[PDB]
Amino acid sequence: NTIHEFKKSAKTTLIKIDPALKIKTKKVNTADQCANRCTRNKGLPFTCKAFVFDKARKQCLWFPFNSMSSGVKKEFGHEFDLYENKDYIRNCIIGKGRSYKGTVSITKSGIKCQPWSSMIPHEHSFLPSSYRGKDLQENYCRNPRGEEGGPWCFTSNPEVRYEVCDIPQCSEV
Amino acid sequence: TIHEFKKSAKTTLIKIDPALKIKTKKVNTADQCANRCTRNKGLPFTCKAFVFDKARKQCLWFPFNSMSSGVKKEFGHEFDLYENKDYIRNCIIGKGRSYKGTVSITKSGIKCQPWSSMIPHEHSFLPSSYRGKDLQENYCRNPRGEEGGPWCFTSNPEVRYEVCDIPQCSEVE
Repeated sequence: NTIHEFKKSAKTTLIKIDPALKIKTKKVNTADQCANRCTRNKGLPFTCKAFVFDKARKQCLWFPFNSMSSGVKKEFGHEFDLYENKDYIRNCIIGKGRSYKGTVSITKSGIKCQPWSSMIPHEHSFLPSSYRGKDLQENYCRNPRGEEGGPWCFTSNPEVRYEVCDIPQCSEV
Repeated sequence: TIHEFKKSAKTTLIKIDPALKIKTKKVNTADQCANRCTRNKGLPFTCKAFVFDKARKQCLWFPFNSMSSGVKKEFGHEFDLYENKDYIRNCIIGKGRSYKGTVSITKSGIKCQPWSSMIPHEHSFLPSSYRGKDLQENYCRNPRGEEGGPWCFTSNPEVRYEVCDIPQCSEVE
C-alpha cells in the first residue's frame, strides 16, 4: 500500500504538448490501485514518474513524465488528482533553491513545518495565492523569495517562528 | 516505513566532525528505528539516516548520510545502515558515475535483475570487483562510469540489459 508515498496535487491532471510522449490508461476502482501499479511498474511500457486518478471516468493515467517535464502542462479539473513519484522530484537544491519542489517538511533542528495555508502557530503573509509558481503547498520547506539561506518554513513550535531546512546542494565542489 | 530507506549491510558511519548531532536508543527491531526516523519525533535534527546495531539492539539516528562531509563509512558485521531516500541525490550529473539512488526499473519499464543473480543473465559485474560502485540489490548503476548513464541487467530474458531513465540534475529549472 503506497499512495501516501507520492506528492499529491489535487484537482490537477497533466496534458501532453508533444504528442510523442507515452500514456497508459485503465479503468480502475480506487486511486491506490493506480499507486500500486506505479510503485511496482507492472505492465507499463515505460518508467512511471507520476499518475492521475480520474474520479469521474474512474481511470488511472500513468505517465513517464511529471509536472516539471518539458512539453507537459497542468490542467485543472475537479475530477482529477495528480500523484508524482518522489524519485523523479529533484531532491537537492540548485543555488538558493528557488525552484525547490521536493517534499522535505522539517527544519534543521527537527521541527515539523507549519502549513503555508495556516496562521497557527505563526501569523504570516506567505499565502500560496500571492505566490503562484512557488508551490507553497502543504508544509513543504520553500524559498519563495529566493533568499540567501535556502528553503525554510514557519515552524509548528510556537517558540520558533521560522527556521531553514537542511536540504543538500545538488552539486558543490 | 523501513522501505523508505536504502540499506547498506555491514556498514556504519562515524563522525570526523564531533560537532554533528547523534541520538541513540536501545530498541527491539530496525523497523522501530525507521519509524522514529520517518516521523522525526523527539530528534533535535533532521533525520537522514540511522544505523541499527543488531548486537546491542540500538538505533543511532543521524542528521547525515554516507555522502555528507564530517563523516566516514565503515565495515562492521553487527551494523546495518539505512539511508532516507530523500537525501540521496535522485538526479544525475552527466554520465552519472556517482549515482547511488534506488531506481531499479529500466527505461522501458522492466524490473532490474539483481547484480548478485545470474538468472536470466550471466555476467562479469559481481559486486566484489567493483568496490565502491554500490552494485547491490537491483539498482540502476553506472559502475564503469561510461557514456549512456546508469543501467541494469533486466528480469526479462528477452532483454539482457537496458539503461535507466534517471533525469539529469540540469533537466529542470
